[PDB]
Amino acid sequence: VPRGSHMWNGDELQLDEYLAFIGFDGDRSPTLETLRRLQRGHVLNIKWENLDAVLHKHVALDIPAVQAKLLRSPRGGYCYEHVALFGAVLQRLGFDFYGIQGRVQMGATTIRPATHGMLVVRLAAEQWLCDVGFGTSPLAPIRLVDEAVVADESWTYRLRRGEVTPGADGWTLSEAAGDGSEPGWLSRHTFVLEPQYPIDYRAASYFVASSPHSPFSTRAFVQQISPDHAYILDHRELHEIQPGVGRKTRQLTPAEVLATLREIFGIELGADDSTLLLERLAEQ
Repeated sequence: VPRGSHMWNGDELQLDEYLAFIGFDGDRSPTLETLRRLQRGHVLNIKWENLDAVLHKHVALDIPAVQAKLLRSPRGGYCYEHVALFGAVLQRLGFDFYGIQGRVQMGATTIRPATHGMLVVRLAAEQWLCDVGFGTSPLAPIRLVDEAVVADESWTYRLRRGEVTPGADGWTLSEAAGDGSEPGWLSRHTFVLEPQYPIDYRAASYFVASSPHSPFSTRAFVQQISPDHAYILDHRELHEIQPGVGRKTRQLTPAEVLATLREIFGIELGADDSTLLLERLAEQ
């Protein structure tokens, strides 16, 4: 009997270990209530950072390397590491799903490349967007509809279908303006439902991890989201966000960055990577 493709490498995942890490318990049946608990736990516990790209211009996307780094060391990953792991979980639990790519705009009108991986789940007559690896990610799957305002704890999102790019049919996911303190919306990304696979993510990750035209290749970007709070380290600038109110920012010294990475984000590098990171931080 010919061997299957094993597309998302579900079988290589340490299923019980992953679920314990994300604080998942109970019914594992491939349903919406399970998906809701999976996404909330993943977004809250899997750490988000790009330090492998900043230090080595390379990120391993294979399931054994990803689950060992994300679940067994004080480390995080960026979108493609998160989607590899979540994709593997969705596959093991028997969900009907597919991968997609989004263009991260953050308000810009100039079209950006499609370098943000996400997953879409099919449940009965509906489709659910699982944007699990954005850093300040939605804490719950989002019902794919042509237009909606969605509350996600203290965060607010807007989903709107349209001609996102010329001749395309897609959606824009927006975040409430001024970290939720103002009326209006800030576009986050645009996406189309064209199916994408782990091979596309490897080709996209190669550009994201090493290209000088990729912002995540040279400078530290670390993120964490909670129901009523968020933190973003933008190189040496620490952003502390209070959804519905706004944010404050403070510059950290190279030593304070290592301290903040451990105390706030639970991230600690090896002796040599710590030394190399301080060099990237003290640069220019």
